[PDB]
Amino acid sequence: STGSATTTPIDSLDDAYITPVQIGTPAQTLNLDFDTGSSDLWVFSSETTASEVDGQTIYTPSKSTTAKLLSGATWSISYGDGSSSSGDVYTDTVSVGGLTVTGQAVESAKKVSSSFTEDSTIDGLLGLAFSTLNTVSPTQQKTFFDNAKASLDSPVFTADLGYHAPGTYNFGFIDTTAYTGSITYTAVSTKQGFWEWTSTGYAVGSGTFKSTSIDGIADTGTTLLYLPATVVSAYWAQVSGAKSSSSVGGYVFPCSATLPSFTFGVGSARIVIPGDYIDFGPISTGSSSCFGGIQSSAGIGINIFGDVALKAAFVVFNGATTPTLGFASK
Repeated sequence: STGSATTTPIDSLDDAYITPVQIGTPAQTLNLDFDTGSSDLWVFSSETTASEVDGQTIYTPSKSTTAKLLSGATWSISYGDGSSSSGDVYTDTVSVGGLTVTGQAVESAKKVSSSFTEDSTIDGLLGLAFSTLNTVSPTQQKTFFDNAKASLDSPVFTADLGYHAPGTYNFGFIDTTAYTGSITYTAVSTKQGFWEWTSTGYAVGSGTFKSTSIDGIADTGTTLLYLPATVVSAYWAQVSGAKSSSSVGGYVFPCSATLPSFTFGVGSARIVIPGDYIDFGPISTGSSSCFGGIQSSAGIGINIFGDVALKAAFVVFNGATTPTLGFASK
């Protein structure tokens, strides 16, 4: 089997991407944030504290003939950005882009933190990291991909995120028309439960490539590119007036600037992030200070190849017995 679904930016900055997902019988379609940095499929629901729902579409398990309470199971997750959610668990039928999993754990939120409430466009998350990170207790649950894998034509999914435009998540096949040149594959460590890999270096604009190993994660659920302070300083030093602002919480730059590209290495291959992808616009409405899309990972504890990086590539998440990651230009 295969599936193919369009993913759409939630706003004009590509802050996140939503993908329609069918849950239950008859189908309830919710728009979920596909997150290769976590491993819980959780939704706003009829059980979510009413004051914490503001515009989201909810899953109502009592209206699904295929929903079953997973008795005794609870979940609770805290994300790197300080947001969180928790609740109980149902199993139900879940379909993405025509690919159907029966008995998928659907984690129903009883509570969500303010950042989730405030984002009316995101009805929940669909985790695509390794199932070892799943938070369901006392019986850990599998991700949608893990459940689907054996039925897939090939044990892969691909992320093809758009810049200020829709893109695609495919399951079970590699669309050879969706990228240019060849796909370069690179080793993955699953030791921390992430799609963790090592970039071979970087360049800033038309500058020379610096060969250096940068361990990090491929994370569709993080907006920006978070890299070591040395690398980030070298990038922003090429933008007149750019500076790190403790008050704003990262690097800002004059909105009048033209940003240089940023290149990262995948083996001997190179992925080029155009400068425009690194512009996240005014820090506040009407400001002439703009927020940068490359930020320091210092004190996150991990480097994160988030959407800024991933949307410059066609990315293969290869879930074979020994997982790997593939990157192609597009």
